[PDB]
Amino acid sequence: ARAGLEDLQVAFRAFDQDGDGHITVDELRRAMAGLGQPLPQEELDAMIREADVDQDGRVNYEEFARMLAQE
Repeated sequence: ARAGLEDLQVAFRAFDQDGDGHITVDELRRAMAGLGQPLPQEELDAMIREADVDQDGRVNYEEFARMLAQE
């Protein structure tokens, strides 16, 4: 389909809980090494701000994708 979305769900699958579970934002940064841009500090940082579901760096694993594609 597309990066951003498919890429990011495939990213998630490194450190996913189980679907509408939680990610570890840092693990997320690690996961991106599987994609192409390992330690994409900016691309992650950009998403880090969106990854604020709690008030820290917890994101609903699925809901994340919805924020990735902030359109």
